[PDB]
Amino acid sequence: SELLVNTKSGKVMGTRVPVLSSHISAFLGIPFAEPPVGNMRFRRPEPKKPWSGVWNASTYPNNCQQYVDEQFPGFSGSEMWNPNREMSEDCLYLNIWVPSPRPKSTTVMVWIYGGGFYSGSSTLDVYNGKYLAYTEEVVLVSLSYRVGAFGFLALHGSQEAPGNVGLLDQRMALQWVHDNIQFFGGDPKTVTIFGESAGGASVGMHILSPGSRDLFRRAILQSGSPNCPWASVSVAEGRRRAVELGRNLNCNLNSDEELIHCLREKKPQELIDVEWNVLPFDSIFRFSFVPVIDGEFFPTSLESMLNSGNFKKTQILLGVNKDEGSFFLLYGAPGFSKDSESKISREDFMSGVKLSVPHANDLGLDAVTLQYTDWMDDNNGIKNRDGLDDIVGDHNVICPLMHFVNKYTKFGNGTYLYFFNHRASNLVWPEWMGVIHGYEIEFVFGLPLVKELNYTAEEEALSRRIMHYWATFAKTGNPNESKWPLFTTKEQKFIDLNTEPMKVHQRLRVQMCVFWNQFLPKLLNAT
Amino acid sequence: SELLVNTKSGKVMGTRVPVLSSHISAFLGIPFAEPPVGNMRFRRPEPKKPWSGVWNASTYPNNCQQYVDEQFPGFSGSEMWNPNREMSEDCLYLNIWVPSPRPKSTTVMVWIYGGGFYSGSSTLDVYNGKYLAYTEEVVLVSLSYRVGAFGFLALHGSQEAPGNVGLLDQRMALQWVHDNIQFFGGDPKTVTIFGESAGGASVGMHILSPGSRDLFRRAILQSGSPNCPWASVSVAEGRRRAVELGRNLNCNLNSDEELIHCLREKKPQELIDVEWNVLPFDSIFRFSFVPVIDGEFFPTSLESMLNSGNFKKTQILLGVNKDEGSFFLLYGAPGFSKDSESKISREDFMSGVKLSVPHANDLGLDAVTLQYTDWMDDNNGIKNRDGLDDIVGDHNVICPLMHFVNKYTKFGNGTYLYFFNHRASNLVWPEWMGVIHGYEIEFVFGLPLVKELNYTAEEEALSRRIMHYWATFAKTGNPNESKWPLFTTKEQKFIDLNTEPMKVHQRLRVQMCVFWNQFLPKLLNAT
Ligand SMILES: *[C@]([C])(=O)O[C][C][N+]([C])([C])[C]
Ligand SMILES: *[C@]([C])(=O)O[C][C][N+]([C])([C])[C]
Repeated sequence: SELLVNTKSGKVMGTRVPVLSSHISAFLGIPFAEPPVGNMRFRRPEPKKPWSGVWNASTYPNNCQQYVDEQFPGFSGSEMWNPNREMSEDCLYLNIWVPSPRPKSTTVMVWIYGGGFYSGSSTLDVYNGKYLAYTEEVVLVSLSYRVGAFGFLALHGSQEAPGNVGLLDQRMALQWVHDNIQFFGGDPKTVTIFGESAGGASVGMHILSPGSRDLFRRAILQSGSPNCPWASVSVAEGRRRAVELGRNLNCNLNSDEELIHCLREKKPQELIDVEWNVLPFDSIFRFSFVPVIDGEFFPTSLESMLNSGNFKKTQILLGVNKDEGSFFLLYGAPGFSKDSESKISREDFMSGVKLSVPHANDLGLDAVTLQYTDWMDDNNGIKNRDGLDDIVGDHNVICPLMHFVNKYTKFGNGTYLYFFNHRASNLVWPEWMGVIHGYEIEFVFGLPLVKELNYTAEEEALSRRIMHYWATFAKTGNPNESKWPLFTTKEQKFIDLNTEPMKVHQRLRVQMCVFWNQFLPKLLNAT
Repeated sequence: SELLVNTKSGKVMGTRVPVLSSHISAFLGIPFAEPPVGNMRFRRPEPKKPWSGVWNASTYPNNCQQYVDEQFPGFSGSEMWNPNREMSEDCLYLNIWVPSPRPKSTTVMVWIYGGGFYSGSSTLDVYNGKYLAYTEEVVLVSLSYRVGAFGFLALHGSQEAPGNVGLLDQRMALQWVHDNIQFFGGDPKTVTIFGESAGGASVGMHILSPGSRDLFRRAILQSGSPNCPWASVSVAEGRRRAVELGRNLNCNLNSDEELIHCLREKKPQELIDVEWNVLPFDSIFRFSFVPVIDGEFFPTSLESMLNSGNFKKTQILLGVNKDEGSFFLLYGAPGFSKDSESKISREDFMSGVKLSVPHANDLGLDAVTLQYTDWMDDNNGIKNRDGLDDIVGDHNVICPLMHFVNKYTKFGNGTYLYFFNHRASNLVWPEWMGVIHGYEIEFVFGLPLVKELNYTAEEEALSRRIMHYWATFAKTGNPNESKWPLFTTKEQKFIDLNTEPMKVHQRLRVQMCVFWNQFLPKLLNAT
């Protein structure tokens, strides 16, 4: 049967889902690891002991324990990102959408969800891979990984909580995809892993980590790169926060064993409740438990790896949205509110920059302010708001990504860069927030095709183009069958991705990125 | 006789000069100090022992010994600034142009010439005060002062070469004007001292130095302020350069006395020949012998004086030209030539910034470059040239002046600010040089009125407006009888001064000046 599939783990029974006046198969909730519960919490993922009998993959799996957002209870704009299933430590499962008739060998697209590494669900509605599968004839897999303490608590040195385990959960699902995707119609020699934010960052880490490079062919990174400042921590830092979390739970802190054991008796939500109390700064766009540069998953500093070509050479397609920071200002900067134009006074501006660049000394915060301030109109609220928006985004997404793209390209085999700048017509977030972080996702997965969603004709157009660019890149290493230029260090071309006739530009935010990538760090090192 | 005048020093016999189809009196070469020759070299000025008999002031006096510019022999554009009279250590003389009929009590305008303190002549043709005298009915005095080692060599502590003696020569002429200008038709209670560059800097120093404040009423500062980085040196620095000059002349350097004595046997040109060998840096816009912050002429650091209101409160009219730096790049930066468009490569750009900000460490030169570079078009030669032009000017003239104007205004009684941006139609300097340093002078003195000079009708217009603004400011403390706004720290208004209908703007180069006046020094202090 088109829904019964055999895999090296056991048989799996999917279900067929209807899609745009048609249908496809969906094998949802196939497990790829032993449930990381009990004494296995914090431990590296374990392969799923095979099973016998048909595994019933007719419905979405639980979501990993995580911080649920209640900032705007009921507001769809934010709840659309909250776990829509029971959360459980038993969440390591993958979902596959397969065109019907089942292909014999098509390109595979594996989606790694975002969420600052503290959250994420492969079950969100915007991550519904059927329109892409259907529309582009690709096998869409979306995996899940442990987030939060559960996936990133790092007591480097113990094997009980080595850290990066949430990155190994992804590898592991990449492995299950390598080994079994052939029985679903997918070609394991043509899987493109793609992700947004912590997911696009994950993608780039699999591109760097030796033990993952072989499990996929191409990569698409959306609004994130392995080198984003919020993407990783030193082992010492990860240890500090690990201990600190212990303190907030009154754990014996005399040893990693007593520590890990205490943290394992704790119910999930107890860890979640104090999760944010461990950051070392009053900051915006920093999450507590993130990958640690351990010397195992990552051999040395991501930067020396970037510098020495020590990474998987292949083709990559990446980009950023216009207003990446708005979302984080709205949530943790004073002066911003969901319901006002959030015009910002210098007093609140000056506070926003301090939160955005937590590690800067005063001369540093002075350099940022000098660069992002219109001294000829310094008390404009609109300008202070937008200026703060560019600081949060340039510093945390746009510039670290530009650094990666320029370093990778030196050794890669084809880089394609976009700048997404389209505000969905039906966005329920305030206009001041612009083209928000995470809002390209819905175009990439084809929601603009389902009319009951109220997108506009041209937006439908744009979706289809984006799904084609993405699918067509997955299959061939090139987005084009109107050419989206190849990005080269010399010319630096990239393209806009909005409902207008595309246009090519060069040097995405150079002025600013020279500041953040070259000047600032030099400044902060001198002082 | 209209040409015979009595003064407390002796009688003086002028001559009448023809002016625009009319005439006026001119008393040229009246001495105000004992000739600073022989053992008096480097010494403070001595009052002119009175004389008996008519002193014959019918012709211009010698010019002070100084470095003559031979960079472009015969090129008028540069020779127009060279001494046009025999140079001599006997040069302390003043010149007075008086309307005919001799007024009983008109406003007095005393011109202090510029020249980096290393040069200057009160006899240049552009400093010809008859059109202003005639046209505006003001008594125009133009004084002279010792420049170079002769006027600024400072061996602080000896009374034989105290330094600042060239500033005392000016004071002294201000004194002779105070005491005698009444016998020429001038009102000694309404003298406006005005100067350009080292002269506008001098003006502001008389505004600060306690012993000069009383000798004048109002001040006009053109392209210079007391706080310009090239305008003064510490006593230690002045001593260093004093000694160093001695080294270049093989003077016994065992003591100030042996040193001063050696320097006094030296013929004038021997001091001039090695004058430039003493700067402590490879730099552009730095001169060797300049006023020293001695604790006598200047009580404390010009900056604490600026900060504490310790200065003459009155009305001041000041401003800068659009392209102040071009002239110094042309002469000491590689890549610039008088006969080419001087497009500049980054390699030469990067060398120009090093020369422009000699005291900056690397992080400093990195901050300047980041600010003055168009990263989206970094290999443009036009942009690198102009960018270097703005660096030289912003750093050396425009921003220190903006600092003074903002500090003074806090305690002053009326500040008027202009931005001169008109390139004379008949300028013989390359277009790339723009509105050059020193090129407002000719409009201020009314040369555009003499038709045999080929200026355009609208330029004639502009001259007359400028002479009126200047004269009308001198007489009343206000440029207006189309209003030139008063500059306030709050609004910061200023006006353009060109042949188009004037316009008011605010915040002259704020972006940049916050960089130079606030950020840079903070940066260079941290590192
Ligand atoms: C990145 C940092 O993982 O952020 C994702 C943001 N979100 C779409 C609002 C959840
Ligand atoms: C200032 C520094 O005194 O410069 C005057 C420049 N000049 C008009 C070219 C002689």
